[PDB]
Formats: sequence, structure tokens, C-alpha cells
Amino acid sequence: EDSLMKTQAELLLERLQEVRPARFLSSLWERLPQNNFLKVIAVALLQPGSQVLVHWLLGNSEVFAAFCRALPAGLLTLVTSRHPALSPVYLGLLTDWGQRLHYDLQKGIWVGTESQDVPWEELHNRFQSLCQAPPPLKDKVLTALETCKAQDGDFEVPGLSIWTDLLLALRSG
Ligand SMILES: [Hg+2]
Repeated sequence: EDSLMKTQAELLLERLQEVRPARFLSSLWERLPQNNFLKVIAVALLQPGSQVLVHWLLGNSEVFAAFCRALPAGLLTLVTSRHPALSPVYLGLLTDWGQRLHYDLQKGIWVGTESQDVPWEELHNRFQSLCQAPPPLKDKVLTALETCKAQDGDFEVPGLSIWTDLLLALRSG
């Protein structure tokens, strides 16, 4: 199941620490259904190069952007804890995605305008998960959120700044 997926992740890593191998990954990405393949890469990133997988993910910003949308918050925080080069990249997508949103006064939420825009609940959930991560990570996340809030003007009233609002949801008194 996830035993199929462990096996497949082992086989992909064994084939990469051996063997292209950026060219292998690119042909696998064009050939395999993307859903399957993102999950296998996720498992490959968590196995006891690999640094070859990471480099290739840094090199393919579209592929990693989909990885970051498709996979659960908690999985993303695991992957990004182990592989810190993926960290500023995750945070940058998150920041970009959050900037796309605006405040719908009638619904009382932050909403996008394009199909691909990330929902508020998803952004909230990704940051909540990142904010419960082991030290080097929790602090880079916190700083990023504060940096953006300060950039918007350090507002505390709701509906101005997504970052004000996210930090209010994320902090508990
Ligand atoms: Hg931010």
C-alpha cells in the first residue's frame, strides 16, 4: 500500500544512487501519472542522493510547486525538516500564494480569483503544521510570517493583511 510505495521509493533511490539521473526523473515525471509519482517522491524523501531528488526538485520549480499543493501539510513539514534546502522554497510558494488572495467582506474570508488559488483553510493548515515543527524550522516560518505582516504595515484589525490574520489564528494568547 504504503508498502508498495516504500518499495517503489527504494527502487527509485537505488536507481538514482547508481545509474541520467536528472534526466531519468524528468522522463518519469512526463510519463507517470503525477499524483502517484508525487507520493512516491514524498516517500523517497523520507527514507532512512536523494540529495539527487532534492537537487532535481530545486531545478524544477513547477514540479515542486505541485508537490507542495498536492501533499498534506504534515508531510510537507516532515519533508522540509529533513531537507532544509526545500524550506525557503516551500515558504516562498506559501508567501506567493498568500499574496494572491484578497479579503471578501461578505464571506469574512480570504479568497483567490483564479482556479489555482489556495484556499484560506489550506494556507492556515500548512502554516499550523509548519509552526509545530522542530526548531530550525518553526523559527524560519515565524520570522517569514512576521516579515510579511510588518511589510503590510503591522496591522492588528482583521481584513487588512492575510499575514496579520494568519498570525492571529496561529498564536494562542
Ligand atoms: Hg510570509
